[PDB]
Amino acid sequence: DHIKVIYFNGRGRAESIRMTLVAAGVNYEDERISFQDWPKIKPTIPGGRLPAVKITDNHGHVKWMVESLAIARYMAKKHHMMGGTEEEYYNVEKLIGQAEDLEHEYYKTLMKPEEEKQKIIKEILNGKVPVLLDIICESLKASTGKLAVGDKVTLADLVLIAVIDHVTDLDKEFLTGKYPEIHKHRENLLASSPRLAKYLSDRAATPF
Amino acid sequence: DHIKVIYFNGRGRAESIRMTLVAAGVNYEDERISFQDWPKIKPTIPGGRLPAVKITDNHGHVKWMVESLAIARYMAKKHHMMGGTEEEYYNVEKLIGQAEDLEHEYYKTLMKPEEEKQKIIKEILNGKVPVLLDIICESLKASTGKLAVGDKVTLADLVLIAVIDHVTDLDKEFLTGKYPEIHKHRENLLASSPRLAKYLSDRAATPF
Ligand SMILES: CCCCCCSC[C@H](NC(=O)CC[C@H]([NH3+])C(=O)O)C(=O)NCC(=O)O
Ligand SMILES: CCCCCCSC[C@H](NC(=O)CC[C@H]([NH3+])C(=O)O)C(=O)NCC(=O)O
Repeated sequence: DHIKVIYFNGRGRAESIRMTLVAAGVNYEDERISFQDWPKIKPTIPGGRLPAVKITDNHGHVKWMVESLAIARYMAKKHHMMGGTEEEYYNVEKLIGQAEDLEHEYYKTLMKPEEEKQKIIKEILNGKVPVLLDIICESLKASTGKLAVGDKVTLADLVLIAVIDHVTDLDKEFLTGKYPEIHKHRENLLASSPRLAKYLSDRAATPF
Repeated sequence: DHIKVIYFNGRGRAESIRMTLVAAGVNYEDERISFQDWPKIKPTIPGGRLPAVKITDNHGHVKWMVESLAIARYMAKKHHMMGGTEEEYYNVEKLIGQAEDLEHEYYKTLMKPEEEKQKIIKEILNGKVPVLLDIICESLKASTGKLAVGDKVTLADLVLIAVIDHVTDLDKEFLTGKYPEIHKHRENLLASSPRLAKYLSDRAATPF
């Protein structure tokens, strides 16, 4: 199958999908649409938003997929990255929920002029961000393995590292000297997944 | 097992859990904490946030669960409300993702000075809200059955109707004469689920 992931030139909502396929060892075309080209591409995209995933089989079937974490969950499930048990499934989802909460704190700072971007950054870093990071640390501590849930890679591992990257975007040193579970998680995840480690080495700094 | 759902006196994040259990025919204790009582209750809750679900079996085991849609997804999966195939699973998740987007637009109106609140409402109802409602309508249109995904109730059905209630909280007539798929969905859902229809009739009015 040809898998084409369509997004803007950034991590954003597409990163969960990219990382899932990378971790699973699945090849895909990573298509990045410039903001200038978006107006003409927009009508060709079912639903008119990105991420969109276009899957073509070798018998001409074209499957369109939207909603990033729905796609990632689908792909993760196909490749046994959503839990081995109902209990592991819950814990995978618990961490995705906690990480998405954090992602939505980070979203408040976006599309805002420098001025109030900084006021909002200070607000969330003094409030909900540390609250959510501790909660994430508690989830990680409760794992029976090296990773988020057990010893094998799940979607929770991937969702977590992408949102931490957004947190460090707001403040490079926010986790420095703190949240030992989150640091230890990223190192165990990179150790367990040479594919992901190489992927992360090869991208390709983006502002979002 | 005894299931106690702990939340504030409101729909909010607990409603997905309540509806899941109600739809599945699972009995639970619905515990509502006053805002005044919260400071003494808070330290007794693992992670110090609501909703939290405390489960006690007949052999003294206490299982604590946090993160509402992780909990809902867990219960939904136990009771075959997350799709019967990988494709249905994707579609369930696609609708949850779209409905949660809408919910987060609604969240921007909260904890805001009373007008303030009104300018945000006007921003989102002229912006992202109709965008997402249409996207949700396209998802509903693509179902093979009378409900969100097929013919039997899934978590997507329940997540959708809760978020629509938040939209009508902002503006009661926003879907009047519009979004035929959403109205038809609620109608088919209550017909398919007398338990849920009963539950929504007996539910006391709540501001959030
Ligand atoms: C770090 C940045 C992340 C902010 C989220 C925006 S992704 C860009 C946007 N798409 C969405 O908001 C889709 C959100 C959806 N919940 C998903 O994850 O797929 C879009 O196509 N917008 C262009 C358009 O609407 O025309
Ligand atoms: C309709 C708006 C309500 C939706 C968000 C508020 S739920 C109340 C809040 N908890 C959360 O934000 C949990 C969010 C988490 N993502 C979940 O879904 O469980 C809390 O316990 N806060 C009390 C505290 O932190 O002390």
